Amino acid sequence: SGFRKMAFPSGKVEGCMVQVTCGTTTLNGLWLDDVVYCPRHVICTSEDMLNPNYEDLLIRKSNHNFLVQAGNVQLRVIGHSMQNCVLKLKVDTANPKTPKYKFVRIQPGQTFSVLACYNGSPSGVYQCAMRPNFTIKGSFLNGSCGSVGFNIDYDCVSFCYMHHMELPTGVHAGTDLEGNFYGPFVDRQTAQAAGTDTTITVNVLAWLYAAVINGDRWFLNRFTTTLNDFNLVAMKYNYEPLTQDHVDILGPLSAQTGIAVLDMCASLKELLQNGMNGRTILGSALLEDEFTPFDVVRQCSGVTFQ
Amino acid sequence: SGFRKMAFPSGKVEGCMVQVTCGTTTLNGLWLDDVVYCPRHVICTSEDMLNPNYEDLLIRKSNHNFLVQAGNVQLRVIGHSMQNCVLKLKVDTANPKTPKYKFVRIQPGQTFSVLACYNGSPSGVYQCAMRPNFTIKGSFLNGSCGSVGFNIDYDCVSFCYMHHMELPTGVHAGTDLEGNFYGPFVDRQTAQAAGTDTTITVNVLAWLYAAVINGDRWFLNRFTTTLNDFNLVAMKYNYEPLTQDHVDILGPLSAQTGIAVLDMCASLKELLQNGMNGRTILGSALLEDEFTPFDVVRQCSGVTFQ
Ligand SMILES: *[C@](O)(C(N)=O)[C@H](C[C@@H]1CCNC1=O)NC(=O)[C@@H]1[C@@H]2[C@H](CN1C(=O)[C@@H](NC(=O)NC(C)(C)C)C(C)(C)C)C2(C)C
Ligand SMILES: *[C@](O)(C(N)=O)[C@H](C[C@@H]1CCNC1=O)NC(=O)[C@@H]1[C@@H]2[C@H](CN1C(=O)[C@@H](NC(=O)NC(C)(C)C)C(C)(C)C)C2(C)C
Ligand SMILES: [Cl-]
Repeated sequence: SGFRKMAFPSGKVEGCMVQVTCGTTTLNGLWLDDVVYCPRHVICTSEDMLNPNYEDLLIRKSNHNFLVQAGNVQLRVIGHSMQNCVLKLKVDTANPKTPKYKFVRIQPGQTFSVLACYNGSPSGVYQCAMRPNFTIKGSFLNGSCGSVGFNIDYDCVSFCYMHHMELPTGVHAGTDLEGNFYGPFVDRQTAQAAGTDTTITVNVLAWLYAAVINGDRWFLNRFTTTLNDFNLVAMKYNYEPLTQDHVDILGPLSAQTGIAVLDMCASLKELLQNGMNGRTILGSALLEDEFTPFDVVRQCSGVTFQ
Repeated sequence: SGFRKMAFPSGKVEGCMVQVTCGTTTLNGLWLDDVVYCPRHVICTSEDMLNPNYEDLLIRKSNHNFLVQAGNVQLRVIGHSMQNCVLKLKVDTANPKTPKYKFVRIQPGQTFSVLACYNGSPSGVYQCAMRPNFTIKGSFLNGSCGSVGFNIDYDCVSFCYMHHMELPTGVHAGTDLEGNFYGPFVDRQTAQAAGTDTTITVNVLAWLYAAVINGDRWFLNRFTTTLNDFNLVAMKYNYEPLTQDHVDILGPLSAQTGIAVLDMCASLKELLQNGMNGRTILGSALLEDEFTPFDVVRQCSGVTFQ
């Protein structure tokens, strides 16, 4: 028993982290086979960042201008190209610790593990969700750029996120590993609005199932609701619409607990309308929306990797 | 900016996890040099667990009775001994991935990372605190026994916790790596009372400093208090006494923010007496006590390892 925010084991990603320096800018790179991937603003001075011409800047750079370090060892750069917002540095050494890997573009509402790094050295690991407005609520200081987000499916690392920038109120934005931003952001230090964030309804329901599995049952009411009536109430509280796809995805937790999804929806409607009256669910005074149905099953069934 | 519950990177511990089986009981072991450490109840059937005679049970066991697997590879056991509540299995192969390591006995109020494992395979990593009543609030299913808790100081893994058992309400108890239980527990399936838990005052103050560093300043009041007057108020709310040692340990956060510890104590006294009035601190509706002053500094200064 017990329910914790749990990250994937980071060992397979730790072996891929390097330091990339170009003049006075140092940040992190991801070393897979004979390529290092890093944010392209490594080639910027502080002033460049206000309105960078990345092509004019990369044009003046030679391979030797990129100092890449894996622990002590300097890796020699033998080629460089820009793909959208990421630099690819070809190196003369293939990483011997390259795991099986994929580049994936994750969907809003899905979770991943972040391995926070400084100067190419891992600092810590934590789980976060891609918010409906394509930001994440991370922990990132100066030096963390190039830190990556990932999921593990048995032996395969799916890299989904590379860190680029911070937005108002300690929210974070970055790219997939093809250098395409999540959301309407550009890698320039100029005013840009994030859309308003919403609550990930399917994830709150997954977490209420986790609560029941753990014996926290006080919020279960005797009622049911229709999908349409549930969605009308939750829209008022800035919850995303629940879809039949979501109902189908909650199927395993529904079957394990014997609680129909629409019955759990009636219990959530009452929490939204009446609040929690000073009670906690799984130790929390607020409704949690950063556990997916698959995260709840994985954690409540003991799914392992490697 | 941003503040997350962050675990240590787990790579150095992942390389040490093995599976240990003796008849029908399988759980996890820690493989360091040519020794595997695991909970001694691996030698128990379900019935044995009600009142085990570990010596009578281990007496009937030969080296071959222990099946140890590191991934696919079977490791041959060449010796076995019991030290308090842990079995030490001598194996004919020293682990090539053994990191620099220490066995430490952590103090109540200190945090560590748990690498949750099933069948010798890592499942996930999360941070937790040794509670004042010598339990932890973990996430552990059947099969998780032998999972370890650790801290990393640059290159050195300090192993502090090995998982043995679950207590009423999904709280967890285990041993140091010399097999001595934290708290008044024995490895028997019979009634045992945990002492009442308390709130780790020094950790709540550390977290209020993290909030200020992140710009969440609404709870700062214009007052100060004495250590004695603070302790009289907090004792009512089941907070542990704050000591001068604690005041000294909060020194770095106090100096960084320019807020005297006793001024922050006056702000905590007002939160305890009046509550939060529906406001959040760092996204939480409750006061958090599982970040140490060192965890706040580490996370807010970007301390790395390896
Ligand atoms: C990254 O470059 C690194 N070296 O770590 C850094 C990471 C930042 C620093 C603070 N926390 C982080 O996550 N990224 C940047 O400095 C990027 C970089 C330049 C500005 N920038 C920002 O993150 C800024 N944000 C920003 O301007 N936000 C807007 C106004 C667009 C909403 C700032 C102010 C430094 C946090 C570029 C190329 C985007
Ligand atoms: C561990 O053996 C494993 N194989 O994973 C297992 C871990 C447990 C199972 C559920 N969650 C966990 O953390 N440990 C045990 O089964 C230990 C073992 C036998 C009983 N036991 C327990 O944890 C029990 N707890 C218990 O009896 N609690 C008291 C009454 C002492 C407060 C139980 C009921 C199975 C959870 C021994 C030797 C202690
Ligand atoms: Cl909360």
